[PDB]
Amino acid sequence: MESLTLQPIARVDGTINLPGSKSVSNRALLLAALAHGKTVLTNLLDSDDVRHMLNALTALGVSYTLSADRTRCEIIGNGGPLHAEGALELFLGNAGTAMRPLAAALCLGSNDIVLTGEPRMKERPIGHLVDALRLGGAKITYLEQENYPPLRLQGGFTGGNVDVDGSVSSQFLTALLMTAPLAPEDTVIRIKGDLVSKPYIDITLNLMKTFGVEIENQHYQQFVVKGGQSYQSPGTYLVEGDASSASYFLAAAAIKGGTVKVTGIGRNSMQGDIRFADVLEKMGATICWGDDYISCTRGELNAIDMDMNHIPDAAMTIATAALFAKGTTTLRNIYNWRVKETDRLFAMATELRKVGAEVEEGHDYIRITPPEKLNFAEIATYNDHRMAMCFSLVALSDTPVTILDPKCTAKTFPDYFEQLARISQAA
Ligand SMILES: C[C@@](O[C@@H]1CC(C(=O)O)=C[C@@H](OP(=O)(O)O)[C@H]1O)(C(=O)O)P(=O)(O)O
Repeated sequence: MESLTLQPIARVDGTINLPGSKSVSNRALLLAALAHGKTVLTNLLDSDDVRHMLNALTALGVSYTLSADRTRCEIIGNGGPLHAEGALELFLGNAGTAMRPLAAALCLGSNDIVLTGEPRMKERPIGHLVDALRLGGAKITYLEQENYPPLRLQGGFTGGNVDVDGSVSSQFLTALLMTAPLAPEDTVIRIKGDLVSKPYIDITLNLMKTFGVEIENQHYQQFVVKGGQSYQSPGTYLVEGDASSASYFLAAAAIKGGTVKVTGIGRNSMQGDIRFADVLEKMGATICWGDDYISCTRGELNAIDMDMNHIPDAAMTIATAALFAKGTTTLRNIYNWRVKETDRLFAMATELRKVGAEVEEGHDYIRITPPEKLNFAEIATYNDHRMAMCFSLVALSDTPVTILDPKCTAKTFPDYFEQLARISQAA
């Protein structure tokens, strides 16, 4: 069991050029692969999740080249649905943005492909997506547990009236939206009830439009898609910096700055996590917005009680930042924290208590009362990149913290600790 011990950080200040957005990167790679023409992506993220997508595209026959730092990618579009037979197995690690979108996209036409991944991926739900794809004609078989990967996809999605449950993951609707335009028949996607993580749907629609496709969004309750479309290369495309990755550094300044500026995202960003900055501001930090940067300057830090459904991932950063706030913080409407890399409500509560906090683990919320002073703990990270990055903030105090399996940050941010060190100052 590898580990990293962070010594106390007296102050943070500086500028971080953000790694590319994982959400945008994997969507752009899949659309570029399906599109006609050559797409040149820049500021692409090099992380495990993107590498698994690139490996899947390679296995499917897509041609592409990567620059030395793997942030520039020239993709030769396939000019239509991707194909493979012989129950070709695509190993997708822990990448939800590869598993959910490919589960739908590979249902176009005929195919015989198996999607699988790390053990935890076999415990992340996908039944709502499979249910929807089958209504549209796809043949899908669960090879292990019903409602979870691995899946054997044998094609057949032609379109039509499709209902989809949007209460557990926005990724199921995202997958359907990207796939439907290429189906031969028109599709009407009806959302059964609630829709969580709504901002991610906006990311998907923004990407689809860049690649030449638009659909009719009826107040997010129903989406009308015309079939027989084709994605088209947008030429050169700049991937936004990752707003979720940015949360750690902006939070660090709110706790111990100084001023930390993150570049690559700004007021015009399509990512919902830029709204994390609004939460820091509500807590007492100062935020500055630019066209290509967001910065945070230390002010004060007061507890908040907020519904965080719109920023589920960045919300985790508020849970550890809460250790430094005055009062009890409550984060609500975050049930799906339980069905991701790990059950994050259980993990976050468990690890927060280890450093001294009093924590109520609610079914779909978490209440955190900070201790007068933090204590040392060896933090378990549950194979979850965000647990490692969130708990790195514990070192913005008088106590060191040891993070187990620090390399798990590579899912989305291989250079995380070097970047945190870059803004860490002794004086
Ligand atoms: C969980 C994850 O990030 C997810 C990425 C994502 C997207 O569409 O890009 C939407 C959200 O899932 P949901 O709330 O709609 O289910 C994020 O939490 C991560 O980075 O941990 P993953 O990409 O593994 O699903």
